[PDB]
Amino acid sequence: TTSTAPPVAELHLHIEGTLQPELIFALAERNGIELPYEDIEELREKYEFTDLQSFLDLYYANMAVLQTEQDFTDMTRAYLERAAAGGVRHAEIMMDPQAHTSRGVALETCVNGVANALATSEEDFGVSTLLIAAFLRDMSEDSALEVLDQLLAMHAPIAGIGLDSAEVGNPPSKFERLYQRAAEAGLRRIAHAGEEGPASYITEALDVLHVERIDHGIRCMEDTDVVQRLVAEQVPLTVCPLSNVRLRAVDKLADHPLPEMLAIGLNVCVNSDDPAYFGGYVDDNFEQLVKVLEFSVPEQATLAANSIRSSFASDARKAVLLDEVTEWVKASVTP
Ligand SMILES: Nc1ncnc2[nH]cnc12
Ligand SMILES: [Zn+2]
Repeated sequence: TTSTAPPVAELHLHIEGTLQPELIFALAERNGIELPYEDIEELREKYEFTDLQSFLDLYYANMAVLQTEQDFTDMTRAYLERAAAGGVRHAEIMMDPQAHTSRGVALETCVNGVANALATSEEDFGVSTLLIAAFLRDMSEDSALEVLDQLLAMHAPIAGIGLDSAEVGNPPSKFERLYQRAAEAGLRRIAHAGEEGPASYITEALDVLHVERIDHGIRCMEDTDVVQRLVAEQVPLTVCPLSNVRLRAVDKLADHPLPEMLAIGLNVCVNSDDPAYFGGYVDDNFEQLVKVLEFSVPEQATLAANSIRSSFASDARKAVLLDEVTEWVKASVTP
């Protein structure tokens, strides 16, 4: 038996969702920004969410303290540091370029800020990293295409493209052009689907957008033969247990489909999504899965190895990490 988390890769994580209330107040201070909260207690008080939207509102509001390159670097390093301590061996990190350019902050600023933290991640924290630019699905495709163009032109260190923000009423198909652009640019593809959006949206992301893994995807359980294709094709599903609970997509953690999804062969893995908003990082997600859903060591290991096989890391990086989960299991079961 073990109480430690396994060596994993986090494939579903928003860097802006990594922003802890302490850092928010610190960056506000450094930028001489007045916050709409008397104290940091009044802030934490605002973390009871009702749906995806109520969360996004805070999520976007908090980004206001991110002004300088240093701000982005600091935020990224604070996550890489905490992620490492929690067992994260490889991190594929999302970022919402538009959520900053819409505030007058240059692409140069937000991209450089993060990248500079990432370019040194293996050395400083022992974490392999990929940068994924995610696009706000509730803004136009045309503006997403223009931002993509600028990322390309400036040679931004992005490995792939993502799709998030308010899902319902904003189908994957809306960004077909965008993803055709990305693919011909050699960019890898992921997209949020099946969080609050229907199983239909998953098929759309797979067929119209040609994504390489589905983010969330829990609503796939509503359609037998969508579930069927997922299983058949081993499409990676980046599940976020605590996220789904705190956003009310799932009532209680005890009600989460993850166990069933694993049992039926869906290629699922565990992610913290927006760690500073849902009260826990990946290792916290694991802890709760064990504590509440009685996940075994071998089960946890399976989840870990999925996350590695599903990553866009080198086969070499996967191999050594895979061997690591094998060691963890052997060290972690009762004699
Ligand atoms: N989990 C999530 N779903 C949709 N949009 C998001 N933006 C940040 N995190 C998100
Ligand atoms: Zn997400």
